[PDB]
Amino acid sequence: LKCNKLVPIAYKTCPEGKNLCYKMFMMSDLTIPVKRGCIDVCPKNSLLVKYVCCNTDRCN
Repeated sequence: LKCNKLVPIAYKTCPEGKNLCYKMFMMSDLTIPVKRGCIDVCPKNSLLVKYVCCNTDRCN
């Protein structure tokens, strides 16, 4: 699958081991992401940074 980067006008391929797309956020603004990439396994969320994984294409 493919995932978009911080700025959705540019995306890449979910690398070796990574296939799913994930979107991490910060306590600064969980309404808008800080990191955008792919991952193999969905990470846990935190009160500092959020994590949103999707098994879709360019979902992130």
